[PDB]
Amino acid sequence: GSSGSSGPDLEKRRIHYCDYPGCTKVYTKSSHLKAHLRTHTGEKPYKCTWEGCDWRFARSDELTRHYRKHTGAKPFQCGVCNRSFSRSDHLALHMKRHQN
Ligand SMILES: [Zn+2]
Ligand SMILES: [Zn+2]
Ligand SMILES: [Zn+2]
Repeated sequence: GSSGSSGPDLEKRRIHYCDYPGCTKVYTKSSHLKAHLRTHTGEKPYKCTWEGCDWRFARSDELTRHYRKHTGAKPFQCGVCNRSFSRSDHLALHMKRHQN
């Protein structure tokens, strides 16, 4: 068992469903789908070294810009301490510290 041999296949025109979790994209083509999957398969070495943030990017520039959001404005800011937070729940629960 050393030799080998492979080959494609064909069948009626059916609806193909992306074998990816969450994804809701479909296509009635085997060629178009493969091209789409390319998006799911890749690599994201660049990681946001921010507190709380656990996202990642592929392009260096992409990240840089994203980071700006942290080094700028925040969708969550306290009143008393006037601090900034990434998550909402944290802010709500945080208040406790202020009050009794
Ligand atoms: Zn997909
Ligand atoms: Zn981030
Ligand atoms: Zn506060």
